[PDB]
Amino acid sequence: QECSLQSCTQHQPYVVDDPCPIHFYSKWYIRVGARKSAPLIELCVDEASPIQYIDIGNYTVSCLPFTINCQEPKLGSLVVRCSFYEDFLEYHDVRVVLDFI
Amino acid sequence: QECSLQSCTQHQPYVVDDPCPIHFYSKWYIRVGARKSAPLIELCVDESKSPIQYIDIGNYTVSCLPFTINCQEPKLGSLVVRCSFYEDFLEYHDVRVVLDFI
Ligand code: NA
Repeated sequence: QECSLQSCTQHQPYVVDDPCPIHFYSKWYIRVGARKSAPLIELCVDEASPIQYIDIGNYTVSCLPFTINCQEPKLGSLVVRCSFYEDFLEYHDVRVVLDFI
Repeated sequence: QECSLQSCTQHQPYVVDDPCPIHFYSKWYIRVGARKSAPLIELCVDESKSPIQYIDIGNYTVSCLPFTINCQEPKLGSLVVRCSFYEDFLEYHDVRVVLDFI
């Protein structure tokens, strides 16, 4: 149950500081409604993992590095999943929250 | 200790776990728009005349003893607790409280 508080300028691009340990693999998600029993929507799916989610709005500026238009997401919470192994069977989640300058 | 992630059932009262260290005094605030340069609105202070005044239409603050909220993110801004060792709150650190919903 870790939290990552970061600061950026509202409505401007912000390269999100990845709070996963170094050399961990990370996947970025929206947790719908910030409800833990709700779906985790994966962001920045290149193709195909199985479902690609595209955003109507401008939340995502870039997927490399993961860069957002500095704002709190309304659909749910911004969560990063950290895993040492590529299969992601053992992992930990960190929620990312913004203070605005 | 800058962020405190907590879990509750949405739209039901939640006694907020105070994340200040033990023996510290705590005051609860909304930071308007979560903007560091914006006003801090103190909760559980309800004493008057002023051109801008803040009301709680949805009973976001359920109780001030213990500090208990309607389990929700306040739209006006972020929930912040100011922790101070001294009663004068001259030396302090703020902790933002964030909710995951059950
Ligand atoms: Na929320």
